[PDB]
Amino acid sequence: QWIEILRIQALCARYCLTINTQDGEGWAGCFTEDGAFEFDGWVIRGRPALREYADAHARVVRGRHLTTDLLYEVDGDVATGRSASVVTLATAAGYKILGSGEYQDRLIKQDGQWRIAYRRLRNDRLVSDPSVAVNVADADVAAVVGHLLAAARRLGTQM
Amino acid sequence: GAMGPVDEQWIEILRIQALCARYCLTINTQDGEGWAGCFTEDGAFEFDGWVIRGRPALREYADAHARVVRGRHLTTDLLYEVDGDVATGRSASVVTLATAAGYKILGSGEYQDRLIKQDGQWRIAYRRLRNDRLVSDPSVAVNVADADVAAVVGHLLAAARRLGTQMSD
Amino acid sequence: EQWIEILRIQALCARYCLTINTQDGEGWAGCFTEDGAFEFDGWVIRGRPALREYADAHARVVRGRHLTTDLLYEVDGDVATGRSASVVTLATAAGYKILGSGEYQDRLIKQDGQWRIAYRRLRNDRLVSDPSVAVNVADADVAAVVGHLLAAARRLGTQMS
Repeated sequence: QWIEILRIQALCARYCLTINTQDGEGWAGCFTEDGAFEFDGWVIRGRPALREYADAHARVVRGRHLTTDLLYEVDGDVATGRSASVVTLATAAGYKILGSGEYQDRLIKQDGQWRIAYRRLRNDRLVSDPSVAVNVADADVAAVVGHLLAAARRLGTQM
Repeated sequence: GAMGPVDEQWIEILRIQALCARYCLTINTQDGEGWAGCFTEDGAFEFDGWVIRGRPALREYADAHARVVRGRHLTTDLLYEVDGDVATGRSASVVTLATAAGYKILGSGEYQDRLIKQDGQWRIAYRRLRNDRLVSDPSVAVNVADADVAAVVGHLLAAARRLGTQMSD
Repeated sequence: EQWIEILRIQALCARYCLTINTQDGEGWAGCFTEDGAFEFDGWVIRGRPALREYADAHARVVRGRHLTTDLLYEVDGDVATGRSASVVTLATAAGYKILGSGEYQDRLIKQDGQWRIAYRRLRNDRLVSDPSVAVNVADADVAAVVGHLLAAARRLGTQMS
């Protein structure tokens, strides 16, 4: 059980290190063949689309994905859990916070290896206006947010 | 091997990591009951010279926090010494805040913890947050520097003043 | 077992951040091997004496947090190579800001039952639109401190090949 927790930590680390090094093949490889990444409600399903998403991401983003606060429950070859996500971005005005939120994950151990079946990212909203996109409020950041959202719209479907 | 004494200490460390994660994930989803449940029944949280003691006051603090904050508490760099059913350690705290101007850093500092294991579960007996200050003017609270940020800081310090008591040192 | 080594490496990474962030330069240099090195911004600082001096210079001008997360290490006996994410906050008169965002690229060695850093390179994240730009000096509040850190590196280290 403890070893599985360390394996899941390693998976989360590889998810960040692959996307942050523009390794879209490796990023998609963190998911099951038919796995999904959901953000801002758009569900991007399957390695082919996931790889396209990472490629689009690579064109417009440099920064760090930080995954911390990992809390997973494992039963046999399935696990679910949550973790905190903070994403930085390199801008001409310095390093800014592109994203802050929570991953909600369903993981599957298939033939020896943990992979992401479903990862939902929920980004934090204003307490007083859960309609406002906080990630577009700063202008440097806003253009990048636009590109990522556009990629999700071209590659996913909204539920 | 096998499992040796220090190996057992590492399994306790993973358990403590999970407690730290729970602490963050509960407050960040406005689960004040879950948050207070990370502490012992007479556990305390200290920040800025104020100590909030006991689950009921801790629950009220979380509820006050929920009214004014959306953001993430990140806890990283965990380093704990386990001695049977007690542990002491430190970890890094960075706290983000969703603002009308974008995501900002609300807080940065260190947790200094005293933990107790009861009924097979680790909980926080005492957690002290020390926030990072200006090297040049350590009197200044750095949280109050940005105006969005500063209002949230004021609300949290007010909750602490209503729910806690001032430290003796 | 490989997994206990990973936890030990995690604790070394934690110690690195907690020492520097509490102005414990001896402690910080003690995370490295005796002739271990730290590389950043094209400068390499080598050996505990110089690393201690670096940490002391750092303490004079920085208050903030080094976060290390996303740790991924390959352990082969008493050596390991790996990567982790670095985000560094800084207390400024305009609030907390991000001083650094990048990747640590590490070569670790285990001796006397303890892992230490033989070589750590910090590679900060670059602008996609212009890799020549030093993003850590784009914000004036942050650049002020970077300048002091680079002065210490210039005094204590050697430029890379």
